[PDB]
Amino acid sequence: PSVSELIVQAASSSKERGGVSLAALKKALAAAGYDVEKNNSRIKLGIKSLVSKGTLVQTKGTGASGSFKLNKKASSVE
DNA sequence: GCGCGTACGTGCGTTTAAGCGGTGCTAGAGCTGTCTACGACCAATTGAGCGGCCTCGGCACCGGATTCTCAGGCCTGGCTCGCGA
Repeated sequence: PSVSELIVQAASSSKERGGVSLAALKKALAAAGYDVEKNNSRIKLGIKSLVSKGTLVQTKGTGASGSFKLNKKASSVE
């Protein structure tokens, strides 16, 4: 499972009203068997790529350190 | 600046021993007298140490290598990014 796929799965899995933060996504990936320490840069890059592609809409914070949600709209505007 | 989680504040019923009081004791602080050992004072003597002079080598310095560390470029290895089936 690619980093972005696990990120999307965890984000759709969590039911936070305000979104899933960097710490929350790290905890989810760590619970998913992912090394959150050795691959931190990759997690951040995947998050940024998902934000840029419009897959994840950032709700709080700026950059990688904020919180993000699934965009249920861009999934059908391909 | 943000997120987490755990460790500290707040309150309540239970227990526990501090504090007050009283009493009794007797150990030791405190004062007093005797006198004896001990240190101040003072003269005489001499040798210990202070001052100057001399030397010579421990060390400061410089030249010269030898090994160490910091830094960095290049290669190998795997994992990711991405597009289609």
